[PDB]
Amino acid sequence: IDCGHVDSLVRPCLSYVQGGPGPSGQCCDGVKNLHNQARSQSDRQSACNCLKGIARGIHNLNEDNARSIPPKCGVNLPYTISLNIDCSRV
Ligand SMILES: CCCCCCCCCCCCCC(=O)OC[C@@H](O)COP(=O)(O)OCC[N+](C)(C)C
Ligand SMILES: CCCCCCCCCCCCCC(=O)OC[C@@H](O)COP(=O)(O)OCC[N+](C)(C)C
Repeated sequence: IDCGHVDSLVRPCLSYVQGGPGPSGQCCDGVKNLHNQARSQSDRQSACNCLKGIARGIHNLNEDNARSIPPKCGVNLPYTISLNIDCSRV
């Protein structure tokens, strides 16, 4: 999957991952859309690598807030996410 596209889907989550109120509906929709598009193993792994690279470039990233996005947005994942998630097993 294209990192530019991934970036566009989650861009609305920025304010929240930086400590602001949220997650907004636009953030959740982007995440749901990404979840709906990254289906094959390659795409999940690709999307994972992308998000980890994007997250590492955010100043004052709040990992606690970023981690709670899936559960707060209603997207159930069989695991917890973090900056050190192994993308080869997602
Ligand atoms: C399905 C699982 C979902 C996982 C949740 C993902 C959480 C992370 C989402 C973050 C999205 C926001 C990223 C972004 O779009 O960047 C916004 C930028 O303004 C951040 O700054 P940079 O890209 O580093 O730009 C450089 C800024 N400078 C020039 C001031 C240093
Ligand atoms: C929090 C700090 C920021 C770092 C950002 C890293 C987060 C990376 C998140 C990657 C998410 C991968 C994309 C995705 O949406 O996939 C979700 C799946 O892994 C979960 O769906 P399931 O079908 O339950 O997957 C289980 C495997 N199956 C398909 C064989 C059943």
